[PDB]
Amino acid sequence: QQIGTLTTETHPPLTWQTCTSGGSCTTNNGKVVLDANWRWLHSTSGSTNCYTGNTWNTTLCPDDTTCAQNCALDGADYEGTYGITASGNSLRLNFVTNGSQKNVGSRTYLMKDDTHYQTFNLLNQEFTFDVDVSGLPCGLNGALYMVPMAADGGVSNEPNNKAGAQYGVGYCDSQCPRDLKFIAGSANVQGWEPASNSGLGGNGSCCAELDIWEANSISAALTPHSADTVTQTVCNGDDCGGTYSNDRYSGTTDPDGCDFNSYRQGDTSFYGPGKTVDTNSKFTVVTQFLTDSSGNLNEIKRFYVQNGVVIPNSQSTIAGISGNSITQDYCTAQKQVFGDTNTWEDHGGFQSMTNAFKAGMVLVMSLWDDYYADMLWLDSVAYPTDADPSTPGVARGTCSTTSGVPSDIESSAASAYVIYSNIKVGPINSTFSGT
Ligand SMILES: OC[C@H]1O[C@@H](O[C@H]2[C@H](O)[C@@H](O)[C@H](O)O[C@@H]2CO)[C@H](O)[C@@H](O)[C@@H]1O
Ligand SMILES: *[C@@H]1O[C@H](CO)[C@@H](O)[C@H](O)[C@H]1NC(C)=O
Ligand SMILES: *[C@@H]1O[C@H](CO)[C@@H](O)[C@H](O)[C@H]1NC(C)=O
Ligand SMILES: *[C@H]1O[C@H](CO)[C@@H](O)[C@H](O)[C@@H]1O
Ligand SMILES: [Mg+2]
Ligand SMILES: [Mg+2]
Repeated sequence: QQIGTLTTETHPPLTWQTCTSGGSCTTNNGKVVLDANWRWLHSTSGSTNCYTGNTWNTTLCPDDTTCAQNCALDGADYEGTYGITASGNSLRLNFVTNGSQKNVGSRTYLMKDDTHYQTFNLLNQEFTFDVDVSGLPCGLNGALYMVPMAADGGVSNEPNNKAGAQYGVGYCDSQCPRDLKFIAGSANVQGWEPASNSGLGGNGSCCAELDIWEANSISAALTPHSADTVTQTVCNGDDCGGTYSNDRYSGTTDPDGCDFNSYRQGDTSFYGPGKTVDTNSKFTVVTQFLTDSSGNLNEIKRFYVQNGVVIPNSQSTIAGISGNSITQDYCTAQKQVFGDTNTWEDHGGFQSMTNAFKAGMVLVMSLWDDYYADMLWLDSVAYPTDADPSTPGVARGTCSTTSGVPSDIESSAASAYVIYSNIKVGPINSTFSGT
């Protein structure tokens, strides 16, 4: 994609902290950038749309390459159009914004400078942030996560990609998404078809994915996802696997991940409104990436801090699945007991995530509803909706099986929002303390 020049692109500021072993921290003045899919895409010679609604202009975009040559991503009105406001240490994303057009959700990335994403290798480190999820009902997901996107947005070896990180180009994840308009410096117009549960193009954008945080006020999940190749690869149609494929597990990535949702793991009193981690108020989320003696990831721990109290992650209470952290033993046990295919292990598990960190992870902060499964996998009394909650792994939250339909919640929860704040990174136990 080209650089549009009709609207200035100014990245809102967001500062975050790097901490020493002793708990002393210094500030980094970063910025955030909106993902390219949300932007205006128009001709390089004027305001004619290359895409709008869910269809492409086939004169400007007769194939993937010509489309990339002809089409420019332009600047974003962060607050006015997308309901994104970044001030000091805080980033707020609103669910619905009624500007000239209705906008739903957003996906943003943390930048190092105006043309490069910040990258993170968190091995032997922890990532910590504060979050307000009190305004997120059933069906919404305030996600904070990491994917090994190219730091420059792909520009270095993609001749038709001038827009790059500056315009939020380069996304990939463990679902191998085919709804992306641009992938690896080409458009995705070839094979494009409108789809109600997303449109979808001929190709998808695959990579490993570390879902540090996927949550609303009801349920939360922590989920690493492996991949054969940890950085971006391009897949072809149904061979992609993932959410938009006829065989979900036929691709090169792990679309399910090794998840820890306290409720799914049998503790229904731990996370939620009025619960131990009380989602009616702000709290701190600490995620630690522990290694073996060879420097390979072998454990992900989680702590919360609320009201100055340090709260360890809840124990899994499911018979056959013990502990309160993500480890080799936990993942093997959980997939066996829940009867879920262990694509996590198949695509390299902890070694894959180790290599993803070594490649360098970009921080993603998003707010979304789920046109595929209504977020039921996160927060439903049963997923799939016809399964027995008596079966371990079926229940994930307290939301009804009819909850989270986009057309419903985009009206009924239009005021929903999430706030991420006070991001801190450093050695183990450097970013938090309390009773
Ligand atoms: O694609 C939707 C959603 O799937 C999540 O994996 C689910 C999986 O769909 C289900 O079959 C299994 O029983 O539970 C897992 C964990 O909830 C995946 O973790 C998400 O990233 C993804 O958005
Ligand atoms: C598609 O783009 C061409 C070339 O700019 C333009 O002439 C035409 O009006 C566009 N089509 C639509 C439906 O906007
Ligand atoms: C970090 O703090 C946790 C919680 O108190 C503790 O279990 C762990 O031993 C500590 N690790 C280090 C390296 O201090
Ligand atoms: C479009 O169709 C899909 C099924 O193909 C539905 O899930 C969605 O609600 C919409 O009607
Ligand atoms: Mg293509
Ligand atoms: Mg509440």
